[PDB]
Amino acid sequence: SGFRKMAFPSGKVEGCMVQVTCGTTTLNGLWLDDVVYCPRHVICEDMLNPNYEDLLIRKSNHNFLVQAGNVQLRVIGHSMQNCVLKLKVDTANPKTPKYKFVRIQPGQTFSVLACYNGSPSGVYQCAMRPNFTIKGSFLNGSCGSVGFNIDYDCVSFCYMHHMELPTGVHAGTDLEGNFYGPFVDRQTAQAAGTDTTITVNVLAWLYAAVINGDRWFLNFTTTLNDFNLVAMKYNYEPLTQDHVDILGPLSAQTGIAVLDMCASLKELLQNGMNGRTILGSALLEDEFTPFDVVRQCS
Amino acid sequence: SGFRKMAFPSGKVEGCMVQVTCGTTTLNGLWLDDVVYCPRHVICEDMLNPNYEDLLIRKSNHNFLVQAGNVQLRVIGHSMQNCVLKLKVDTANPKTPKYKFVRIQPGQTFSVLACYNGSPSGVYQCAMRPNFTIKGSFLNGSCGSVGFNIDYDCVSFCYMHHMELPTGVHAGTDLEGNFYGPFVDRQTAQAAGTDTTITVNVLAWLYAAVINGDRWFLNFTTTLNDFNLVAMKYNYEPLTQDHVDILGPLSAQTGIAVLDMCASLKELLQNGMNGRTILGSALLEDEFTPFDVVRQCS
Ligand SMILES: Cc1scnc1COc1cc(Cl)cc(-c2cc(-c3c[nH]c(=O)[nH]c3=O)cn(-c3cccnc3)c2=O)c1
Ligand SMILES: Cc1scnc1COc1cc(Cl)cc(-c2cc(-c3c[nH]c(=O)[nH]c3=O)cn(-c3cccnc3)c2=O)c1
Repeated sequence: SGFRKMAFPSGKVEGCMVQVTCGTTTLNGLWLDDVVYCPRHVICEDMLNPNYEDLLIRKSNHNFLVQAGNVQLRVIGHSMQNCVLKLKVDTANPKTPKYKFVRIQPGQTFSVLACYNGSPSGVYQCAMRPNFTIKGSFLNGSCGSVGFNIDYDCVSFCYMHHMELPTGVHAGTDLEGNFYGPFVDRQTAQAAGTDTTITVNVLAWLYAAVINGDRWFLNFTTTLNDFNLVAMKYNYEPLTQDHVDILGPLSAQTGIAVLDMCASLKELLQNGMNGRTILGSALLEDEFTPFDVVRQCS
Repeated sequence: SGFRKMAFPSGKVEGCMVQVTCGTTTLNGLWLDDVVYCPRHVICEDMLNPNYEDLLIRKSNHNFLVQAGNVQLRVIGHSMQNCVLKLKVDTANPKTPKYKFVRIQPGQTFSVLACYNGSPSGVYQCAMRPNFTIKGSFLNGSCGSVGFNIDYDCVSFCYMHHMELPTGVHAGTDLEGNFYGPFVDRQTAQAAGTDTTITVNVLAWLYAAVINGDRWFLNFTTTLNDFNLVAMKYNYEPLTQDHVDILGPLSAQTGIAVLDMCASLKELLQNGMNGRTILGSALLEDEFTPFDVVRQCS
């Protein structure tokens, strides 16, 4: 019983964080096999309008200092892929877990291991927003921290932190260096664009609430089309038959039809929560996927 | 920028979780040096009214099966301390971190590594409630999961999970086996007693909100005594000069006097939040200590 924002155990990722220093810039890197991955702005004052190609040409292998705890790595190769720097080192990380690199979809969640100077300081869960930002918790020095999921023994790396926008939300790349969203690694104004609420995740959280005994919001039914009208009015993502199918296991376990749950959600959107709480929250929570609910309620 | 419920990196504790089996009961244990710690109800059907002394007498060392991943440990000793069982094994955990056993005070926070069958499944932060329960996230099989803090390289173990009460909140012990609160390890009705809100933690979170740009709730001043009148009316812990002194660093960094912040809090208690949010929450959050705020805002 109980429902919490739960991160994955971070041990397997803790073993791969290192510090990367270039000139006087220092940030975090990810050491997997014999490759270290970090944001290419480690090579930047220059960040206002950088020519990354030109700046990397002034660099040689020995200009990159890589420290794994108290262990110094020997950099024997370096290349740029999209917005990540890849540093070939002479040693394979003995702590390399089984892993993959994944580009997650908006709405999916992942655990963030926040790191400074190559040392982990905290773990927390968050979601890729529909507008490809994340609402993280990061201070200067946190660049190169990574987000991940764990399936059995395999770590799926999906996020490397690059930037805090002036609005205070965060932007980064997948581990091949492609930004999520329209962002570029330059210190210049950048619009994120309208965000929306992750509808399928809010429904999954209503199912979690029912599983936990919070039932007051159950009431009617609706149509996929009728609901999507109300979704649009309150800046919720449109619900698709694909989303309905993903909620099937929770619908089967609770006995509540998905469109019945949509009808509950519609009444909460149209009438507010009335000072009451659901799973300890006075707002509709959208950062639990259907998988997160099943994991934590299974 | 940003503020999140952040757990400690769990790696150092992941290395100490094992599975403990007795008869057909299986739960989690904590392997530190050559000792494994687990809830004594592993030796219990019997849980309605157990004579733990009598039940442990029927047991011998070889009745306790201890599995560390795929490694079997040899149990060479066993004893009961308060409500924990201590199993002497033949091998010292090579992964034992530097550690201590601590009994935390109500209001303090810790990270919980939720585990099943000796395998970690998730990490999250929570607080010891004033009434010595915790509002965790635990399913059957989670007993023996532990809560901890980390200071530099030292793990301070403060909590081992034993019980879910019928109200759905959770009860457990320190690592010497003394329950927090009035609870006993028996499946019989048990009152937790009135809880209250952790006042000093709510203030610390208001300072975090100011540090992050959420300033709308700043307004007046008050007296320690006047505020405590309002604290009592809304079931908040009384504020002491000790609490004021602990908030000093945040008061100094923000330039906001503690009693000025108390006056803001008083107006939020007396008028509600008016549909607005603070750090993304529509309720006053009390599970961040002043230390948690400084760590995450430093
Ligand atoms: C988009 C707009 S518009 C006006 N301004 C911006 C922000 O523009 C950028 C662009 C780039 Cl390319 C990088 C950065 C950035 C760099 C570092 C950094 C630099 N050096 C270093 O040694 N270590 C580091 O960590 C840290 N953080 C940072 C701070 C707080 C939270 N999260 C990240 C950053 O945002 C910002
Ligand atoms: C106080 C009152 S009044 C009416 N009822 C209660 C609850 O009474 C107790 C007493 C004791 Cl001594 C123990 C328990 C308990 C045991 C186990 C358990 C048992 N076996 C095993 O092999 N593995 C396990 O995990 C698990 N969970 C549990 C479940 C969900 C979340 N968290 C914990 C438990 O609560 C309950």
